[PDB]
Amino acid sequence: SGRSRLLEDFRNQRYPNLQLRDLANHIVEFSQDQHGSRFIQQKLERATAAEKQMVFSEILAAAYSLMTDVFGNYVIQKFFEFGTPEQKNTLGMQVKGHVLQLALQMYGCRVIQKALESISPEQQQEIVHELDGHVLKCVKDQNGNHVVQKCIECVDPVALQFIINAFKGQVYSLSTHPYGCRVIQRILEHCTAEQTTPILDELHEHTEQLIQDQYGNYVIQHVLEHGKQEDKSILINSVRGKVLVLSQHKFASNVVEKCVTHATRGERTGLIDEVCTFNDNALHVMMKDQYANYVVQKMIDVSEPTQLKKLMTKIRPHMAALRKYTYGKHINAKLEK
RNA sequence: UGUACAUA
Repeated sequence: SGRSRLLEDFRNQRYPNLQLRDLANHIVEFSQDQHGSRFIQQKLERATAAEKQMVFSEILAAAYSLMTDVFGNYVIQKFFEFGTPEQKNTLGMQVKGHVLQLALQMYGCRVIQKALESISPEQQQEIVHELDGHVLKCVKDQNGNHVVQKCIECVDPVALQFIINAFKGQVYSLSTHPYGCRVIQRILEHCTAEQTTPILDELHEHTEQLIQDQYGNYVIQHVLEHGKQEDKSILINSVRGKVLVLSQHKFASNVVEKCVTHATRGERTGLIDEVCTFNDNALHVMMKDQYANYVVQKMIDVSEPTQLKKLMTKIRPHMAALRKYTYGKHINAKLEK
């Protein structure tokens, strides 16, 4: 069966001045339609509390089905953003008992995220309690991980301890997971020092593997860009002596750049001198490499003058030849700009 | 000249 006459006429531009009240008895049908849903979304704000209640009445009967609908989920979200406190509370009761199922659903997870941004701390903690015992399942889920991230962003850290507890012994597995690595970073941004300490401790049991992992390299870079000095120095200690090799790696080259950027003055001198203070060809190998040439350029940018002079002494003899090299030519281009 | 992060 197909679209009602009213919906089809609306879609064919037959009612260019249509209003919400004209949709009586067809609100759910419009909400399940791409264009009908956009119409409701656009009209809900600027509408009168009386208009919203007729809309709210019809969706409420079908609230759960709309939360998981490709087009209806936006209408539910619109009531979390523009509804009265009572409407928001009534929607919370429709979510109650279904948080996990919605969090794992590709459209339901959008409703849960919007709710978390839109409701009181008390109402947030009702939602979070339903994820206790299902943390790892949600974190490793393509929809659920976004709900867990949003909880960490928006909810009092005290109520998040169950996530920290569930992550014990799982930090390497999650930091190397396409979805888990996102949640680890949210934890490092938003959780308390007592919560991040066991995460960081466990992280540091796996530094060398994480640095060269497809997803773990982002977690390591996060700590270098945002973490405490003590943790940055631990990380830098897994890179010293390894600059040449790691700079040639697609993933780890980015870690090397963050090490030289966020190091202390002395650590940065140590890492840069490793590849230019000895009489070896490390810097030349790096300049010609598809990834390490970016590391050389970063070292040029962050080097204090003493180290810049040392780099330039290694570079200058190769300048004329570098212009023909696929990646090396970018060193010459930088220095000739 | 270089890697993740989702709806019409």
